[PDB]
Amino acid sequence: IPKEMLRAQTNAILLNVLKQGDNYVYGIIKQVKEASNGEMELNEATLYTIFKRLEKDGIISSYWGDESQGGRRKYYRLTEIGHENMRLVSESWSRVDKIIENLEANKKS
Amino acid sequence: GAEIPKEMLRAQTNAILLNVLKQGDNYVYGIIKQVKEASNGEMELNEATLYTIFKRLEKDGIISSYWGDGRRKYYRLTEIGHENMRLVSESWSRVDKIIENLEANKKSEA
Ligand SMILES: [Cu+2]
Repeated sequence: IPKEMLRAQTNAILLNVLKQGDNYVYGIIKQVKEASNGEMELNEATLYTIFKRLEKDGIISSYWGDESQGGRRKYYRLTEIGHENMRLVSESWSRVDKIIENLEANKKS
Repeated sequence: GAEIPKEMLRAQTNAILLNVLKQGDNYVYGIIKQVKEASNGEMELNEATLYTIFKRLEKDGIISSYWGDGRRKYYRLTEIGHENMRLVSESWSRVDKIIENLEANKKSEA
């Protein structure tokens, strides 16, 4: 596997996590670890790079709030633009799946 | 804005092209025609773009090329290419279950 497909898959995952509601970097990593039965351990540095780009693109926004130990935490939200990006990304992967399915079928024929 | 980033599209193009070669050795004009048909005309691949992609995949040992029986130049997935496609498809299925599990845990919390 090359960086690009892993990175593409991570991006798809992060958008689907943020779709569910506001979140923070360490909480996202925890949830993805749990949803992967412990196998996918995303690195916070990867999220920082991704979230920087998405914030610039207008796909996510952020705000500050409290956290439990008494400090301050940056929270992230999928914007309206970001919800459309999420839909297009999901649509695009489904179109790619269909192209390959059709390739395999036109072959058998 | 909201449109699909070019990095993700490049990943989708590579995935399509490697699946075309997994299905059988092929030449550039034939790959373009088959992808055009399989996408019902919505994906017309550019020959120069394929050469960029094929140059890197050959450098990485994922594909190779050879002459057919004007001879056409055929491209083939290498033995390493076939393995890397097995790995790629495995993660694809795993990512989909992870998203399903995230969705499923979301519904439970509600
Ligand atoms: Cu998916």
